[PDB]
Amino acid sequence: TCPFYKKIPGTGFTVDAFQYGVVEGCTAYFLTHFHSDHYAGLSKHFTFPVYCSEITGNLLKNKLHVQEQYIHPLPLDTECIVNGVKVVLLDANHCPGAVMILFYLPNGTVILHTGDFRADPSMERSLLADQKVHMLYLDTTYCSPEYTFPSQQEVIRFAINTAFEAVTLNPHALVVCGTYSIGKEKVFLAIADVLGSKVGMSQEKYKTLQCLNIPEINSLITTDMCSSLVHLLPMMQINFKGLQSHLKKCGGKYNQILAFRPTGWTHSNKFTRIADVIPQTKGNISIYGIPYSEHSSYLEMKRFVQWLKPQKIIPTVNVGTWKSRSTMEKYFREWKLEAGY
Ligand code: NI
Repeated sequence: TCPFYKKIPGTGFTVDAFQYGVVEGCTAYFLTHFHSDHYAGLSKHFTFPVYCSEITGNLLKNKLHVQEQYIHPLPLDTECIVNGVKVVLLDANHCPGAVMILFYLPNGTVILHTGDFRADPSMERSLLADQKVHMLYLDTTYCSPEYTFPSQQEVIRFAINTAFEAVTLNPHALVVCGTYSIGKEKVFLAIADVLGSKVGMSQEKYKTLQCLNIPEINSLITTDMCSSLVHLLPMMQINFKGLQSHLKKCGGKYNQILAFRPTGWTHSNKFTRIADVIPQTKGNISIYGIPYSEHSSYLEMKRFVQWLKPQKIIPTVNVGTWKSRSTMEKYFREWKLEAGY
């Protein structure tokens, strides 16, 4: 049964609610982004209207085989009427195709659902600037002050410089990047660009990348692994055993691997600066954990909410424990007392 924090009051609408069967009273199912915890339940047998971005709709059609007649893609930054209710989709600064949804209720209430997002000051000059928001359904993944991490730009600077140094010292090194979902494509695209290489990957991953409207993508990726010195592999294979095995496969074209695991936050963030990050090494294999996040840090979250000044906050992440919920409620009250709303 569908939890309350997935229902939009005063509408027939749900958000990211595909794993509960037919939801009573739902006339339109919104999908914020193509991550498995959010799409869980969709397939070619789904026959209700799905509302989403163009990119998300490309992935629904090609990867999950949802029939075309039930996919309703909306343009971003554009007032649209869905089942008699004005909505707007906004870029969430998460993975490709990810949106926040603004709902203008018939009674005058305005609701923002962030989906998953990485708050940014650029959001303070979207269509959010133009009116008041009563209720915020908030991605609270990293809602605690211990969650610090660098900008995406500093992380990519570290990765490009690390990869370029290693391959210039040893032209026979291979770079490997881990993946298990869409998102974080800048990691492997930026490294391949500095090296003058395409990114090599499986046919299934190539298929997924081809749904993403990334400009000049045919120039950047390939299924011909052997022509490429940046390879993508499943995240599970980014360990010394998995990488040793991969190095066998290239037929002694390569004699060293440098591998990247973009994680979110890890507690090496509470002690180490990005500048100071070092790999784990075994023989001719090194593995770097790099803190590339597509969710808000605590400080970014706090700045967004203190700017928006919502009347009520409904968390959408970490809601399963009383300790989590109490911690998050305490920070919401601090923010409101400090800013004066
Ligand atoms: Ni996500």
